Amino acid sequence: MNNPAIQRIEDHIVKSPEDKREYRGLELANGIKVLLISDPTTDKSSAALDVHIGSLSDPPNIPGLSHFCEHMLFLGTKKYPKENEYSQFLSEHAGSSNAFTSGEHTNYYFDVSHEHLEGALDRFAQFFLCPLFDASCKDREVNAVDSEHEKNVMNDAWRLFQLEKATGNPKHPFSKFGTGNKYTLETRPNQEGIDVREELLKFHSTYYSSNLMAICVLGRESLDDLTNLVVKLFSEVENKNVPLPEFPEHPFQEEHLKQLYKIVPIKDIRNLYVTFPIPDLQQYYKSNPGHYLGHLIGHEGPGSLLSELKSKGWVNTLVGGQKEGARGFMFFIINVDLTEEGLLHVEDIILHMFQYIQKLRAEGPQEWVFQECKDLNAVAFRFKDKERPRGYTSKIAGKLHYYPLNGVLTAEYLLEEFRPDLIDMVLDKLRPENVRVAIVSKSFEGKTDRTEQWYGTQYKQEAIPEDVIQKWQNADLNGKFKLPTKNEFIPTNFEILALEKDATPYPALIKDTAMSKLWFKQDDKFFLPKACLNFEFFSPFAYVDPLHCNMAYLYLELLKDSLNEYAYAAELAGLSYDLQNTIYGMYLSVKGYNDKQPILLKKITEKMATFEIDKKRFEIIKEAYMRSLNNFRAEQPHQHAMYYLRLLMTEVAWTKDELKEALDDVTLPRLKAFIPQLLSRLHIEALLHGNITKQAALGVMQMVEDTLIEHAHTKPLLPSQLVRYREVQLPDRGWFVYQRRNEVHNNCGIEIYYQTDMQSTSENMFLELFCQIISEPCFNTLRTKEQLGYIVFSGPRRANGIQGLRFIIQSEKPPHYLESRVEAFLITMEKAIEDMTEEAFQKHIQALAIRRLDKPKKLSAECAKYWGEIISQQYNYDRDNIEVAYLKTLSKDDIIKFYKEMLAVDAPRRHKVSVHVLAREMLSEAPPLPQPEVIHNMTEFKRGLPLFPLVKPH
Amino acid sequence: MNNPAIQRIEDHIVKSPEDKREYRGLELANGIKVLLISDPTTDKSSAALDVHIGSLSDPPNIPGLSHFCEHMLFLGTKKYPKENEYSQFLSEHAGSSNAFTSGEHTNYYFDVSHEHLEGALDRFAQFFLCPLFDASCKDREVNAVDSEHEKNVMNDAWRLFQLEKATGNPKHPFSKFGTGNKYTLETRPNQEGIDVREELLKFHSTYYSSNLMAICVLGRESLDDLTNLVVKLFSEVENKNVPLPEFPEHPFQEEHLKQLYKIVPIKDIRNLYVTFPIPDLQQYYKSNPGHYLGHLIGHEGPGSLLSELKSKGWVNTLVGGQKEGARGFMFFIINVDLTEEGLLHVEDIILHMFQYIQKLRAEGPQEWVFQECKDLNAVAFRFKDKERPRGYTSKIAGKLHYYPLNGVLTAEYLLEEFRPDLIDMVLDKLRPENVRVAIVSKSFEGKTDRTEQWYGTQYKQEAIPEDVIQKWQNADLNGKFKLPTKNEFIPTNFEILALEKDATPYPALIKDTAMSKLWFKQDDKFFLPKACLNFEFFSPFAYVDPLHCNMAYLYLELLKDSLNEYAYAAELAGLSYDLQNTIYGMYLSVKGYNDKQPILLKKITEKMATFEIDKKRFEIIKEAYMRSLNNFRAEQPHQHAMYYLRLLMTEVAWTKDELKEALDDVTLPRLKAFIPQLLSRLHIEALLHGNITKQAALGVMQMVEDTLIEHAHTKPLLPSQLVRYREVQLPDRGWFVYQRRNEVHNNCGIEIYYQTDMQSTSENMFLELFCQIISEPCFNTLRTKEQLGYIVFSGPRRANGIQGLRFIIQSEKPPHYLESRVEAFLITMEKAIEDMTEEAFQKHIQALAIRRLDKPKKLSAECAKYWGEIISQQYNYDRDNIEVAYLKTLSKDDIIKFYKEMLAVDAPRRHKVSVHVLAREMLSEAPPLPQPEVIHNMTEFKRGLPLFPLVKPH
Ligand SMILES: [Zn+2]
Ligand SMILES: [Zn+2]
Repeated sequence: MNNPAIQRIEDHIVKSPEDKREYRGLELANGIKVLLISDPTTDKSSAALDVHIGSLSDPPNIPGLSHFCEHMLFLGTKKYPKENEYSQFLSEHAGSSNAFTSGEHTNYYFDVSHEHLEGALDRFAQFFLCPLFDASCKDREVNAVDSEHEKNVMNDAWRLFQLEKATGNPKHPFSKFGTGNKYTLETRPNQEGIDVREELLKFHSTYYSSNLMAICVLGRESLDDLTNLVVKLFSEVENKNVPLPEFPEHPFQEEHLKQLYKIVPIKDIRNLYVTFPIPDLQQYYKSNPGHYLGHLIGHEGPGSLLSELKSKGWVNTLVGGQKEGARGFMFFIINVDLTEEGLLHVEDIILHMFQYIQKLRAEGPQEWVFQECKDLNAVAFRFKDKERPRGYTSKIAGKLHYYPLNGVLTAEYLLEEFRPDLIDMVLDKLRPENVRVAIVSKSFEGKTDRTEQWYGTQYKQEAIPEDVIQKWQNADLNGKFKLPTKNEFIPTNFEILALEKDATPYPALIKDTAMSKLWFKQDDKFFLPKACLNFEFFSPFAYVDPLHCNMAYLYLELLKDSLNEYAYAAELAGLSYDLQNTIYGMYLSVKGYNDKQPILLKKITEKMATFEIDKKRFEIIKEAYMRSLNNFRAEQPHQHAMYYLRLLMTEVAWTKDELKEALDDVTLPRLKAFIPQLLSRLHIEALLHGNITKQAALGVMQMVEDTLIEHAHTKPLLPSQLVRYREVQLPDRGWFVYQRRNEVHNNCGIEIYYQTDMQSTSENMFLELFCQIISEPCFNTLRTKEQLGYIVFSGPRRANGIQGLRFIIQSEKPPHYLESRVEAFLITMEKAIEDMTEEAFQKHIQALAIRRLDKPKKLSAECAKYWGEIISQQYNYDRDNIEVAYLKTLSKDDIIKFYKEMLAVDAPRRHKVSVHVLAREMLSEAPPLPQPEVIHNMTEFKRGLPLFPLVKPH
Repeated sequence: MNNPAIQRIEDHIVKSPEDKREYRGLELANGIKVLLISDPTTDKSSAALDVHIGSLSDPPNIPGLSHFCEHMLFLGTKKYPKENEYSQFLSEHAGSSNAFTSGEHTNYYFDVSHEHLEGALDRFAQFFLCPLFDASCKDREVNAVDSEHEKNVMNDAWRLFQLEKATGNPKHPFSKFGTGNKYTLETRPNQEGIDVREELLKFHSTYYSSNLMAICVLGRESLDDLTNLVVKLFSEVENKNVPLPEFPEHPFQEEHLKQLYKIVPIKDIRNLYVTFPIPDLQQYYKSNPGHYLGHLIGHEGPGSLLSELKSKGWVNTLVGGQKEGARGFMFFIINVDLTEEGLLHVEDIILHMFQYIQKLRAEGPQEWVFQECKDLNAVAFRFKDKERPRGYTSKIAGKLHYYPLNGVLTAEYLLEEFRPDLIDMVLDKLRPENVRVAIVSKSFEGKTDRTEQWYGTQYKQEAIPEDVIQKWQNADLNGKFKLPTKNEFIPTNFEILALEKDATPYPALIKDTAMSKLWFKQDDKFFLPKACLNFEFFSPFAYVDPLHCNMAYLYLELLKDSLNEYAYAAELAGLSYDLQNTIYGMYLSVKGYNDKQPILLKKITEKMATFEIDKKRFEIIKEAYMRSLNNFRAEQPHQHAMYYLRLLMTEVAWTKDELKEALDDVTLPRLKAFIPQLLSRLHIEALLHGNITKQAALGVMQMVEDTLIEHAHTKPLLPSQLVRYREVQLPDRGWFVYQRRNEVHNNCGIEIYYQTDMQSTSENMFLELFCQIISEPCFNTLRTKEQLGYIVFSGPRRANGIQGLRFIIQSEKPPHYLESRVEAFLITMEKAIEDMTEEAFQKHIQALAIRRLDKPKKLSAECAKYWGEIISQQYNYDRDNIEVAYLKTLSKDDIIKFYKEMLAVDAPRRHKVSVHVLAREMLSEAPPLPQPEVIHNMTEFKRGLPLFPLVKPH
């Protein structure tokens, strides 16, 4: 009795009783699986389509095809032949899109204003119906892909990824190179007279079949309205009845096992990777055997494998569990980072792993463990935070390929039967004879003889000697390991407290003392049993010089290192914390189920106040911290650019260079002395937000205060005697340039900042609307058309109460060239703005309005919004509505005069600074530009300029 | 064979062989005594005339007449009838004048450009020849005198001064009131039909006789040229042959002795004053009996009376010795300040004094002591710093009344015969039966029954009970007192080191390390055996908050308290030091004979590095420091004004209020911990200047460095990681006002500041030339004519590399009235500047030029000049010549446009701040003024304004 285009309708989708969204699953006649989500409150609608095809289906001779195909779909269809019709449509309607390609999936997703779902969905639909694959774009777009590959080339994590593939069965599609590059997608095909367009076409035509598609749509419309919409657009996707690709034979056969790999890293990291090929456990998902094992082997704290490796001083962290491979095969991994001692005892570390493993084989599957994970996952599912539409649809679209419509939401959370046999079955794979081992360290440099061809990774490959293997097999039973004890952080009280009669819409100051200032709001819209607790501890000793900065950091690092064990239970139990040093002191934040927060917070605080440093932990953390600093040189050029601009523009800021040099002066006794000093006088400013009453909030603050007082004899620090850092004020018509060399990458990174003014309602919206207007043309001009690089970013930069327009680019091309093109782009944006209809202009205002008014869907997000106002000392909780009202009054002329005053090459109030990070080895008309003054010493540079006021609060 | 106008010529004046000035003494026929000083290098010439008449010669019914007469002489003579002819002449020729009246002297003095000595001396001469005593001025000027008295009314030191007089013989002229006021000089005389003008005339005519005059003149001209000059102008002063006043009978007879006075102070001070009437010892000056006694009784450190009173915790400081009375009588005094314990043990303190005294009577005069003082004074005289002309002439003119022409310079330094009998004679006066005692404390408030009539001082007068007196008489011998041991700081090496081949004209950076930066110059022009050693120790812990500021202060106070004893010998031996906390850390400076500097510096440094705090000293210093803070409220309104403007204009600055509140949190353990922290990391910047070689300079720096390293394990602090404080940048056309109440005085104090710009050669000279131009009209308009108060000051204000025009006034009238008159004055200065000849304008430029180019005459002064450049981090050692060259290029138009740009009521770049300090109880056309924004919170005020850059160094 259905619409003839619908094979089946699932009207009972299992969801959480907490979830007010309405859900209907469909199975279209053409095979498409569909989850429709009706949310009448949502400000943004969203859709995602997942093609169950990916890079593993690339033709042998055109590796990267499935990825290039992804890129191309954005760039024109027969119905919508404009190359950025899609992206320009989304931009002008508060929307955004993205997509990715893995081995078996290509997932495309967008969100958009709820009033324009049909229009966006319609343009989106055409990708799977009538792409153009325009030869004009094909040549240009290949660059973005190549640039995207070059982005990753020097990234350790992408290097390892690809190298594990090149070390398997060469025959197996697992071995193929996914990303592609100019060579694979252009050069090699041309040498050999192969038309990659005929190929994109043939690919799209053989694999882009309705029977391998899954869709998820979230809108305001009724499930019924949505159903007709989806059928209307998608029911006519051709079903090619292509068989779902399958990979039964494991890419790692015997001649690939019992192998050792010595790898040269880009960063100076010490890492041990231990891998076991396992069968695909996807089918056994309602008992989840690999995670049961992942949970135990990767467990942290008391008795765990990690505690031990930590105590011996070999390893700092550990990750264990199941790793996805592809339909037919998976991996089970144990990865750890190595201390200097660790690197010399790899063979024993591996022995200790097998001992832990042995204990499990002897002990057997534990009913209670599985039952505890089960109980946790269930609470997690029921009280799961409301998701952002874009991430939610994209995720669901992916999940539809693996689970019944009615189980698509609960799958991967809700376990059912315990299956001891399945656990045992996997456990049997975990053996020396089945192991691959990879050591990553610069202590291998110069002494490898192999180059992976896509990344150029340097490595040695050798067989683990039998005497070793056998030692591992003969791994006995270490009485030092032992099973996790019961989780006592498991929440039990989920009662949502009645809203108090006094409850406020925004956080209210309910305590204003010398020692503590306390902002509190009781949750009035999400109603989950969660709280967010944030504390900023202010002390001048935290940032007085590079040495105290180094000392505050190491103090927290060591505190966290000391708490891990105990806190790991809480983390499993959905109760998490973060602790970090700031330029004002320390930042402590607790989030999760409110129930047992007092227990963790009390322990955290008592801990800081009574901290006794272990000498060995100290020396290890400090070594790591040292490497961490040096390691910054291996970071992306664009991240260097953003880093130095930050340091440049703030009154006081210690560089990684200053910190490294002052680090040697840090010693255990000096640090020991430092702690009490740091703790002796403090001011605290807090936001306690969620399922809590005023009464409870104050009780929490008091525990924290009184704890510090009794254990570190803390006394108040008057807020008025706390210095706050100002932003550097650039001169009218000034242009400064700061130049550094990136010693790792062959791309340069540039950040161009045009300082405007102190933040205020008017200035903010001039800036943000101008940004909104150029946001997508920036992408379309500098990346799509000019193809200057994969990383091309424009937008608002805010700090220390000041703001301005920033551009960020990572490019093969040099900084002075980027500059000109950016300036060439600005001229263009001006004219485009003059020649803009009042209608296109109103769209943009409406676009930015929806983006700003789009409310947080969860507590932690709303909490972070509030925390931003507190941290900045602006306390502007109604900022969104006030700022959007002003925004709607702006006209084209407002924006023109703004640009001419602050942004034009010849603007009287142009305040430009550029940060050029040079690659290791270093069209529309661009204007003539002044000669920049070049900064050689950041300190001198700041001394010779004025500083801004601090923003007034509300 | 002399000029007939000269009775005698002394051509052998005893001077120091070091002194290149030429000296001739004359005795004019008319009785005038004269010292002529030829100095061909001097940039400024100078004269002083001392009339051996003062307030003790005031007529009974017009007290203050001799003082009013002084004032009036400045205001017109028959030859030069213009009321400010004199002062305007000096101003326009780089000169200045002042005068004072004591009991027996009226001393008038001026300096002026060396090229205009005759013209100035000529106008000056007329004061003693043909004053006008103009009725128009007489009425106006009385105000200045009254205002001058009101300035002093609330000053404890002037209150006590006058009260000791009102407590003597009422018959004796000593009892008269010196300053005068509107009442004595106008009101009472009018009630009783007495013409004070007939009186000024009669006074001048009976007492202003050549036979009571002494003159001293210092010029470039030859002694012969000077002789003719002096005779020309002064030989015709009428000799009235008036007998020199004499006061043989002591103003304190028996019925005035054995008295006790309980006095109520304005400040909260605890002071004990012990006084003995002695005979006049003026005649015994070449053995100096009262100073021999003054030296011993006032001695500090080992064995001394003070050490003991200190150890018992009663007294913090002590002053003892002879005090001038007037021809015929003197006093011998012992004054101490009291701790809280001290105030309850006054009677025992006094007993301990008499015990020390007893020891002296038993021990008898000590030949070696007198001989040691003798040797010291002789070195002091020989190596005396070259004096500034104005202070030198004024002093000499006074000295001529007491000593042979040929002994006028050496007198009071060079002793001759030891006279044991004279010592004994004075010592006999020092007895309980001859003592007056005065306790000054707020613990007397409300319970006195006497009012001194001139100051209104509140006090009780009672007779020391005989049982007490007798106890003092029965004072035995305390074995705890003991005679000063030999002074080992007595210098012995006076060799002046040859100037090195490399010697530089300005200090040169001869060391530039992480830990120490060292500026050094070898003296190339004074050639005395002296050095100046200045160290600024930089540490952030010194000013991080009010508590650390309080802690750095108390640390130094206690260090100095602990060193006194040991260092007092060095001080006697012309080797002095200063130690004080600064906003950047600590400041240490040593000056004097270079010989034994290393000994003192070594001891000072070792001391800081190894300081062990005594608990009792701590509690006492801290009490004092507490009182010190509160006591600030009793300071002059104009000093409050200058104080709050300073705090207002600097980025960071703790108020006396913040410091008092944070003081309670200071404790011995907290302070003990603070010291090592403070000393652990340091940067040092030093100027070592004088009779020292490069080699020696570096050796001194190294001792200081290595001392700290070995005793407080100091490590370097990178100069680049040291934050420096910026000045607040006021907005264009802004006007802020900060208002406070002075709770003691009945005058208000105002400081008006017009911020101009960052310092630079051009800006500096615009400012200083404008100041030079208005300097004297300011005085003549606001004080002389408008009579707004005694304190009326205009000039340049410099700080944190910024500058501006400041006006300071203390007035009966309210702040808003002062403001208008000041603004009324500015309009006037503008027109006056437009209507100014190029000739009057060039004079002003030439005036300011001479003032700026006038070189230091001694080492410590040149050293302070250099230190200013270092402390400010401008290092502009040639500043004077460079700035004067620019100054000579300026024109009237330059100054006009400057005024219109920065200073006019409607100037676009007017940056005005005012500080109004309200009295306890609160014509040319003034412009309309804006409504000021009023500052209620200095902190908020600074946060909302930008900050200036720091000046670039050279
Ligand atoms: Zn891509
Ligand atoms: Zn006077």
